[PDB]
Amino acid sequence: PKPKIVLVGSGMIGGVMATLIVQKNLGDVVMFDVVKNMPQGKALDTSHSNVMAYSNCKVTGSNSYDDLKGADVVIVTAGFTKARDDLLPLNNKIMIEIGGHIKNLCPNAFIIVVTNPVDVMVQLLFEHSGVPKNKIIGLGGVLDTSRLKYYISQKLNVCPRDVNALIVGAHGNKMVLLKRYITVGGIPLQEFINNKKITDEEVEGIFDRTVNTALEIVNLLASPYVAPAAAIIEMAESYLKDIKKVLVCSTLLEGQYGHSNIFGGTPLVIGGTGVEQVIELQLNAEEKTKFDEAVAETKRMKALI
Amino acid sequence: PKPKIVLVGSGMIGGVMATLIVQKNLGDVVMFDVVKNMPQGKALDTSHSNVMAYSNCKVTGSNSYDDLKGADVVIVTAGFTKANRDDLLPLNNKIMIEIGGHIKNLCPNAFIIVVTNPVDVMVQLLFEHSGVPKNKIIGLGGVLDTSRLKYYISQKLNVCPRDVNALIVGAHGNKMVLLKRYITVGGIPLQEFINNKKITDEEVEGIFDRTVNTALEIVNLLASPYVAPAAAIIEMAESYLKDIKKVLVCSTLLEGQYGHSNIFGGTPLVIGGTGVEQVIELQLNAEEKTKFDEAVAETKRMKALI
Amino acid sequence: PKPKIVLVGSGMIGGVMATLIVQKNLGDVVMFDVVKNMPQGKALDTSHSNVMAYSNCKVTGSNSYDDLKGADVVIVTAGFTKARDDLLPLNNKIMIEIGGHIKNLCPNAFIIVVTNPVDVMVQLLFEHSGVPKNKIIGLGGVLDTSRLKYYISQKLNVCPRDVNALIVGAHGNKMVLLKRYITVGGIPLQEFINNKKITDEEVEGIFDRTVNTALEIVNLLASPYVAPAAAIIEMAESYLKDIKKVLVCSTLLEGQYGHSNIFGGTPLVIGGTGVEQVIELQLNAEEKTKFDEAVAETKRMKALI
Amino acid sequence: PKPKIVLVGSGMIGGVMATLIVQKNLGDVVMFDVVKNMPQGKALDTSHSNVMAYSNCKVTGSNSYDDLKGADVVIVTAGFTKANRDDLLPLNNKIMIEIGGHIKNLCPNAFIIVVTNPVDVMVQLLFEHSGVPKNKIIGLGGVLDTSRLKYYISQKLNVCPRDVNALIVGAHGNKMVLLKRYITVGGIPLQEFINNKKITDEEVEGIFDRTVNTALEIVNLLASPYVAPAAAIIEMAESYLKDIKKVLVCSTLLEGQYGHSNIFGGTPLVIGGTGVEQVIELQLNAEEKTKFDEAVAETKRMKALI
Repeated sequence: PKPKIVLVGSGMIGGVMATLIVQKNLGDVVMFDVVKNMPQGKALDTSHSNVMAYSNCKVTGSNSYDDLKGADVVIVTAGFTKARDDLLPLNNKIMIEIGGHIKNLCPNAFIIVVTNPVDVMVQLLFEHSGVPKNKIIGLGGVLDTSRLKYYISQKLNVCPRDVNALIVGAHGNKMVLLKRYITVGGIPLQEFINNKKITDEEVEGIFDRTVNTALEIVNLLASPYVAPAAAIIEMAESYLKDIKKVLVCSTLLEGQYGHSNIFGGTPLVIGGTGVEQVIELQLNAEEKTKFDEAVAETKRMKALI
Repeated sequence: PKPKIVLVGSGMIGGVMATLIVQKNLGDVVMFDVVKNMPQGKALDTSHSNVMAYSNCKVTGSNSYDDLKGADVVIVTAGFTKANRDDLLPLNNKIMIEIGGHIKNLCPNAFIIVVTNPVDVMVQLLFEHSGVPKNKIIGLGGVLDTSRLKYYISQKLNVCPRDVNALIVGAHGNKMVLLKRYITVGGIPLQEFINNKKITDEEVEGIFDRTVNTALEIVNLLASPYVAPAAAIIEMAESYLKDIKKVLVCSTLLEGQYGHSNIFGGTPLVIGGTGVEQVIELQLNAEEKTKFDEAVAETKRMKALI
Repeated sequence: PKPKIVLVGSGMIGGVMATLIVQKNLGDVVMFDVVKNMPQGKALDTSHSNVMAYSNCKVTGSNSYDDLKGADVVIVTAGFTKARDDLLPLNNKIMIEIGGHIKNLCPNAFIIVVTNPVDVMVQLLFEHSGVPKNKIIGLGGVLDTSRLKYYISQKLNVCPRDVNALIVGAHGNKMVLLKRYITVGGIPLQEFINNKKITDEEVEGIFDRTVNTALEIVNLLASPYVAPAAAIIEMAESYLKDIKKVLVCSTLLEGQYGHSNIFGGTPLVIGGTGVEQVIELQLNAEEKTKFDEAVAETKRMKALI
Repeated sequence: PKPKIVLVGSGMIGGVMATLIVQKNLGDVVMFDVVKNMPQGKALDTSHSNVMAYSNCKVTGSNSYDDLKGADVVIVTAGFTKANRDDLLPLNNKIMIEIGGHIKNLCPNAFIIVVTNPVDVMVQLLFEHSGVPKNKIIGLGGVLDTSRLKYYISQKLNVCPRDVNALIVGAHGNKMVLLKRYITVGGIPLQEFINNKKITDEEVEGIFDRTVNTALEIVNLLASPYVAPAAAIIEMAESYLKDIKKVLVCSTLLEGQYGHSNIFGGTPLVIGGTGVEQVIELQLNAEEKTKFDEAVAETKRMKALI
């Protein structure tokens, strides 16, 4: 009746994901983790917030992969984040495990992968779970551009959502920031540079800040989880309510940008049947070079698993 | 304590405005009209929906301009729409004189959104008679017109309507300037979708003509536009009341931009807590600038007849 | 993929329903009516508001019952209101027409009837459409109590939703106002009478005002449309999102209150499967007497079809 | 223009508060704490979610009480919770003295919500050291406790959680008074469901114990709860900021009600635009009044140890 959202991974990102799912009355939630009491503690705390939010979403915790049965959405945040390339064979097992279960219990689910490096991890779980091309994507562009959009909006004093920006190729240090594609209220950013309301140095500074936003926060003695979770929930909500939002995520490339069996970030339309369109940007030569470097680094790491 | 929103005019647009204000819990509403029972009936009906909406907005009706007192937002839909069409301008001019007098006396610090058509003339008349500052009065135009264009495009490309961005400037009405160069989908230039054969240039020009004529398409179907107009006003009004600083295309006073002065015209603005916080001049090429000159010129033709 | 809501009747109530559906992104909308072009105009207007609402709901007009095909929710407001007892055989024939199509095109939909007298009509459409008891209900209690709730909240200066009240029996002049069941923020109304924050005379004034609110508004304007539409959408949203709200609605009585083979207003739970509970209030003898008068008047009108 | 909400304490509860404030576009957020850099990191993370939430709240971190300046809402979660628990009361008292000192100089006009436990003591201490009016400072308690009771009842009866109404008064903590007589489901007295055998009194008392112990149940599986407390505080704060006049059970100054004076205790109140607009004295029976008196007595015990 009501959709079943399984969070495979109940860390700080899953915590905020469960909170936002209840806030929006989006579906019943299973908080899975391999740690033994944490998800049931979080699920109990979170269940109570149904009262304050006027919702009726069940939130239960679990340590059994069997609770994936009948999942409509699976969100995978589980995986190692230290004790750097060294983690890839480890996270490669976790994807083999999860994919095995996905294949048996919820072969028909919509999968969002978050585990980093996401463009590698989403492909491994693609192959081991056997779900179709248009039912599995990785978080990346929505998060990266949310930072880029926000930093520009603060310089120009406009509402953050009114800045549009495109970040493609791959999530991470090789992300492709497409300066040509930035608009403010639908207006090309270059018009604001011409108007001296923002300088090219400031734009390149903001690009560097964007690329390093995860590390900026970690140095402040915290970690990014609120913005990633809201980004994940935006993609999941576009699926569950058939909104067909144009969102940049990591999807299977079958020729686009000149690359053919790797995952990369590109604008997509997320609708009720899943990925409904893959939109190939008409990049010029400089950008295709930076895109090719982004894909190349995805294949560097993929050859090491 | 809670903001006071006065709808000067309680027709179908004002009705949906009050309904949406209750849904969004935006503030107390006075539904004004010169007709004797219509606003009081609508307000009673609408007040009850606070229960379903989990809100606490008071909604009362009035036939007295004295209820403008202490208004924080004033929305003016009052005016004649028929009894060849320029003939209405002296009539609606006199209505703006009256409303402006009361605004000046009762809520001189209000934020004014004018809707009465032709809006680019009407918003200036009420600007002049009410004496409110330049940055506290605007006219509906771009949000409504572009909402149609965005929607018609979004359905052709099977994407979410809000993901289409478009600017329509100059004036609300037949001379609206449709800036094909500025249309994006998911932040992507529309021309890439034409290049990809996802939509043709002929289809885009059909959509432009459909947009320019959308009010008449609906009137011919034996209905009239009010839902989309009301939603557009509440978006503009919500950006002011909650200080969102949205970039919205509206009719504002031009003091040089595009080469025009002492006239109102549609251009992107930032609506924040202090009113209009920026007036954004698009860098139009020569042909777009020519069509903009025609829209303003048509606003000045009509303004000379009041 | 996305739910299909067919508004059978595109008058002033259907107008606000389509608006609120787009506002809440609840589903695609068909505005049906027998007046010919008017619904296509209203839907066109309404469709554009998707942009302001950040939703994606298709909104089309229709003059063909064939668009009931695959409807997930059908909301019936259509029917004669002039040109009294004499309208009942006419509106019966309309329910026969609608029921015939519901039976052939969307037999598995959730039906909400509004056409008055609702407790008669929802029974007639129940029998001609053949839908289960629990997939069809009539508007009444949610709308009537909203008036009672609002007026109490304004005297006590509290948030209208924080007043709770039950109005049962039938929609219309014989509605049963259960003074014993009124709470404010969960507190019995009697405690506010004792505190002299409201008097029994004022409560009884509010009772008459509630009973006469439809006719009060008709005299200033027309029949009410904003609040009925928000009430129908509250009931319809409870179905579509499996919220399991306790709402007072007109349902088939199979013994409760001592009545059978008739529809009457009583608290029920609306969830993903439709009516999930019918809650029989433990009324005292005097309330049970006033309930009998409401159903009795429902059957007198039903004998005149 | 836009409200300024200062979170004095940026732990796990404040984290969800900043998240929920951006989700609801309620105002700009200052995440204060004495632990250093950590709040600026959390604020940076949280700021970005403005994009997904369609809102415009500034979210910054701070380690300086000078950022209380111009606060419209102050929410106090800071305080010692470890390193018997009577031993923490003079410590957490001196923190209230510090916060109160700054409140008096920088934001004497704010609406204060105190959470530091034991809340009914701390909210009184902060009341006296800041000098804010009685109706501009309250403590978290009832909204949170009843959320558990409501949720569990609704899960046995299979109804929407919000449709259960219940009052829990006296004090936040182990002496909380669970008023079974006041429990309704969709406005129907709970007893009707017991009579109908849809839930037994025996199951109800299990739910009562579970509610009293929910904090400890979660602490053993995890830590102190943070999602529901933050949603509860934000419900109270939104009711203030949007003038909803919701009836919420919170800790307020008692000036005679229930037979008690110069003490704070949990009771239903109305939170509106001016703060506390009503204090509702439940007409408790003798045994309920006995349990209420015990809650205040335990608050007075701990207050005598500062």
